[PDB]
Amino acid sequence: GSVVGGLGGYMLGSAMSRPIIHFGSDYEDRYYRENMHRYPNQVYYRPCDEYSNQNNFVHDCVNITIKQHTVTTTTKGENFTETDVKMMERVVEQMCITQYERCSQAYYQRGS
Repeated sequence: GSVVGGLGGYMLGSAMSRPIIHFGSDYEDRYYRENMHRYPNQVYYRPCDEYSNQNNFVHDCVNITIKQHTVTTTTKGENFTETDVKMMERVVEQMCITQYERCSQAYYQRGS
């Protein structure tokens, strides 16, 4: 059959629930609270064997998972805004940091 080449590489994490980001703006509160009802549940990353910083990791990670849902909604005709992208970046980043932490757990558990 066979179409598409892949994005590049990466893995898909196990899920976690939304990190429940407050922005200290009630506009941004009653936006996020309702928008999170469609947000990412997982994220895309490497094993612990492919550690190359946290900052650049998390930001390229953000791109992938955002681009992914973006591409997966553009077909339907969806149109996000600046605030929408910036709002998900906050979450997808939070979730990415958290999964790099949950990677480091394995490095704690390999060691008796």
